[PDB]
Amino acid sequence: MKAIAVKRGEDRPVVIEKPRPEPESGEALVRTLRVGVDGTDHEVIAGGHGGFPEGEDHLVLGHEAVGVVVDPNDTELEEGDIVVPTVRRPPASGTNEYFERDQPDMAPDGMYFERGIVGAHGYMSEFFTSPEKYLVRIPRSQAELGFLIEPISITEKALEHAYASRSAFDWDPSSAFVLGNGSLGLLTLAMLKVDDKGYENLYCLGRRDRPDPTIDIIEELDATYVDSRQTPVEDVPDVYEQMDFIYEATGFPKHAIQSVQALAPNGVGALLGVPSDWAFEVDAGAFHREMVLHNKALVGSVNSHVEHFEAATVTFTKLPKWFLEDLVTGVHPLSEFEAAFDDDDTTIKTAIEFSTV
Amino acid sequence: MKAIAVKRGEDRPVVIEKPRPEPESGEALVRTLRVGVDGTDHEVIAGGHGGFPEGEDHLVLGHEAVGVVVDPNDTELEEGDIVVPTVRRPPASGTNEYFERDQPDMAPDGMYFERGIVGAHGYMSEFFTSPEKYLVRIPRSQAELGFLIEPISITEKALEHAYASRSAFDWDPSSAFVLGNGSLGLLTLAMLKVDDKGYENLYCLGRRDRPDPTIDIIEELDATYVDSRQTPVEDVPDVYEQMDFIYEATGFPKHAIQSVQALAPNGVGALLGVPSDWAFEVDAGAFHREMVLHNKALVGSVNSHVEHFEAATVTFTKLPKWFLEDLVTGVHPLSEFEAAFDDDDTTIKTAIEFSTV
Ligand SMILES: NC(=O)c1ccc[n+]([C@@H]2O[C@H](COP(=O)([O-])OP(=O)(O)OC[C@H]3O[C@@H](n4cnc5c(N)ncnc54)[C@H](OP(=O)(O)O)[C@@H]3O)[C@@H](O)[C@H]2O)c1
Ligand SMILES: NC(=O)c1ccc[n+]([C@@H]2O[C@H](COP(=O)([O-])OP(=O)(O)OC[C@H]3O[C@@H](n4cnc5c(N)ncnc54)[C@H](OP(=O)(O)O)[C@@H]3O)[C@@H](O)[C@H]2O)c1
Ligand SMILES: OC[C@H]1O[C@@H](O)[C@H](O)[C@@H](O)[C@@H]1O
Ligand SMILES: OC[C@H]1O[C@@H](O)[C@H](O)[C@@H](O)[C@@H]1O
Ligand SMILES: [Zn+2]
Ligand SMILES: [Zn+2]
Repeated sequence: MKAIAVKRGEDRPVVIEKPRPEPESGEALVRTLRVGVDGTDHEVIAGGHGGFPEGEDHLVLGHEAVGVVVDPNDTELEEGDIVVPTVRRPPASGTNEYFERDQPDMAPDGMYFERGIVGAHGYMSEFFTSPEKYLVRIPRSQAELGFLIEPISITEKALEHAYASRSAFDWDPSSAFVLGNGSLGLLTLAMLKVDDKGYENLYCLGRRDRPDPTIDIIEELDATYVDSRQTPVEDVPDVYEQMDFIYEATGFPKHAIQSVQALAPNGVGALLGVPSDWAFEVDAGAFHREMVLHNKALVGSVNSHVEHFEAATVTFTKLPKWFLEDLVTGVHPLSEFEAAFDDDDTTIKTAIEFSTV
Repeated sequence: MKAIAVKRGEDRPVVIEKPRPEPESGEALVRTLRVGVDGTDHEVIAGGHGGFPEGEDHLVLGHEAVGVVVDPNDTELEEGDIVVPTVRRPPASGTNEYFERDQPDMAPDGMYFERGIVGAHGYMSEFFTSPEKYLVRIPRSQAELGFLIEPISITEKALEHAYASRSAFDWDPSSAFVLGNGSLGLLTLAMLKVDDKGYENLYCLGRRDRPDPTIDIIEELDATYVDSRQTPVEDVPDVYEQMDFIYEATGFPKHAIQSVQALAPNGVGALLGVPSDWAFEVDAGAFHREMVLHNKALVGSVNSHVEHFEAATVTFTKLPKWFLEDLVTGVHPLSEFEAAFDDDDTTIKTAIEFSTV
């Protein structure tokens, strides 16, 4: 079968050939339909995040996948089921308490692999296998955009933890601010529009000149576009308003620290970005004082698990159809796979199509 | 009646004379027994925190109080009830949603007064009044050390919020690290020893040379004393271990930021300190990366309310008797009130006695 991989020392994705895998007991064989590309994938290709499997000269890319079950083997899945795989798997040493208690998304560094990212091959191959417990059935009509279930699930987890942090008092937020206008930030903005908490005012930070299709999406959702070159995060309360909820999806470490100044009293910031190294002079006193005197919280979140994927299938149905059309700028057949890895301003969410249902 | 106050421009507490107050409808008259002194009081005297009541030349000090009801007026309290007052009261403008929903501890800057601290006279007077809703009845046998109920309640709130932040997954901590060896830090250390979460290893940060009575208390509780001059917070995981729970009670802003490096994966830091201004160069990337990739949280907390005071009466009963004896280094009659404001290394928790039951 064909697969899309990065090779050691090499800089770009290439096609390689590999044998079709065979499922072990408890595993199904899945034929890949479509696999998305996100900012983490680009960082993996560049060497900034993740790592190769032990003793392999390559890493098959891709972690946002949807496929169709072609051999259920000895599992309770059925032929033709549409499934989305979870990303984390036990490391070489074997299972541990995080996997045993069904919370691998909470496992620390060195106690997991992530398929397509660290220590294990991803899903950009014509076929893959996985244990049934890590395959989430989704409605058949979500198959075409089913690679979106994974990134939606990321936000489902982050919101669960951020909201838990505010559960000891009566918190009623009215404003939310998403930092970043990438595919995660834009998806999250749309999710916040339909969130049960009832946000009245939505804002999204970016650094683009008009005309720009990410700006168009933000404004079409009735949110306010904030240009960080004009209005830095710490200045936002003066120009706009204090934000009850902040979701950081830039990977820029200054935003992690400055978010505390933009937060309203009793607010929470959720941090999702995978950051680069960075040092600067911070007013630590201002950070400290705001956290304490105004009962603020900062919560970091990574990965997600089955319950979050399930929740994502419900959230998907609530998202506007125009939005899903505008977000996905290109779905490319395997013959033109290279195009999926373009990263210009007019490219938002891309995917590669391996096959159709 | 006599009261202990700081005067505008003046630098030390002095005795002043004031009329005995008369309770309005819904208020009781309370005869003060004992009033504690903490680090926040010292900061109030020095001008670093809080502020005077509008149009007054002085501020009566004291926020940690216990008293006996001498006139229940038209309330459901009884003559001779032992009560501890809460600290926050509505501002000049009147009630707001935080007071109406019974969560004044969540009110932001400018939407509350704190008695003895900001905008309203405290409890270091022979008598005071308060609304019944802000008077918490405590067991009569806790009267002598009843000024401890307030600081215990601070920690009851902080733990409620810190633990809420970890409630979306199965969190089982084994190690806790208290930053600071003041009266709040030491009380919190003892509370963590008896906490239901079942901490196995306790640690406390200070910067004292032996012999020192705070070090003795830490070790007598079977905790490990960590000298910040030898082992800074960020280095603690290398020398000792990563900490599941951190409680910051130093008011030093470097600790607010560096705590993230000492936290174990999935851990939380609670921030309580009232900080001074401070700026330094931080590895923001390291802060950001640890928060996200290891699902960490930071929660700030201030003040407390009735439910936390109630909980404190239960926690009080569980604290070792030797500990309460060693913590309270001096209870001073009003005739020697000045001694309560000494701040040498051998002075831990002090109080002033106005009367006895
Ligand atoms: N925690 C998790 O489980 C998890 C899951 C998925 C993704 N992630 C991470 O989350 C982040 C977002 O993912 P993504 O796929 O949306 O990545 P992305 O496509 O790279 O989006 C990041 C966006 O942030 C913008 N940005 C960067 N610095 C900015 C600044 N200073 N001011 C305003 N905007 C700025 C960028 O704008 P420009 O294009 O103009 O530079 C870019 O569009 C990445 O760090 C990714 O690795 C984490
Ligand atoms: N959030 C709230 O609702 C609330 C409630 C009560 C108190 N507070 C605040 O919480 C803090 C603690 O209260 P407290 O009454 O215990 O105050 P405290 O008596 O001043 O205790 C602070 C302790 O921290 C130690 N410390 C300062 N810097 C240190 C460092 N770099 N390394 C190691 N130890 C250091 C000090 O040691 P040394 O004596 O050796 O200098 C001191 O013993 C204060 O900031 C206070 O204002 C807040
Ligand atoms: O590698 C950190 C994170 O990167 C994201 O793009 C993936 O969606 C997550 O599953 C993963 O945990
Ligand atoms: O002023 C901030 C805090 O200082 C503390 O000492 C008091 O115990 C709290 O009631 C108060 O909210
Ligand atoms: Zn991703
Ligand atoms: Zn206090």
